[PDB]
Amino acid sequence: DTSNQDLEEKLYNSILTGDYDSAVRQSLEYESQGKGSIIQNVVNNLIIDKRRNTMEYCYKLWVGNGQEIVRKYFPLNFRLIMAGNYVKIIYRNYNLALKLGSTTNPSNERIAYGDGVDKHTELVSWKFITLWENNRVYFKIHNTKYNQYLKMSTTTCNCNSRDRVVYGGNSADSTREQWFFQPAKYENDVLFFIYNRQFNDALELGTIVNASGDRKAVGHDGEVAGLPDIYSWFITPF
Repeated sequence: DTSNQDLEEKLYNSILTGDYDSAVRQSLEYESQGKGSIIQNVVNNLIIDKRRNTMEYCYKLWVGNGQEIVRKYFPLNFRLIMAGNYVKIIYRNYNLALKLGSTTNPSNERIAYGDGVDKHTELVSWKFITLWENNRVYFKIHNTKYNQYLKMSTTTCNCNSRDRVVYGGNSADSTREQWFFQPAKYENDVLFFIYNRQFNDALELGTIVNASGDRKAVGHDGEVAGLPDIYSWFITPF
């Protein structure tokens, strides 16, 4: 009886309010009834609205018998993220792939960069590991070559004068070693803003550091969601 439009509204509301168990139940029911278009429409609208809760919805489907729904109705990159596939993480603005540098500091940590050239070797391979906590999905961003996790400094102050350099470290148990994503649609692509769980700073590429055109990776100070052309990332298969 209830129209597909009204069910879309109910589903969107569930997701926005963080009632993921209702969202998953609804989604399974709609797909079983051949009304999967409801899910497609909600995913489209969530992304147009740049809702971070899209990630949670995807995750909860992924672990809640909804893997086929994820495959069918979300862009490919969502499955790459939830399935833990090897990926490249490429900055939209400069088209540079994320890597870690070759030297370690006394804390045994590497500095993160966008590579000026490389889009192919193991140097730019990553995978994501999910963590569900506080009714939210977070990501540990794991570097294949060096077996380290993307992070911000775990020794710096929790204050406005913090170190904003992005590093790689051996573990990912701290909120500073964890990240959350916000999707956005720009031109034909679904891209992601990637934010540090503890600091809320968006992952950004700053100034050029060498002749090959590498750029430093840093945490941005301020809102970025209006500018996916400047501050978002592509996630593509490695």
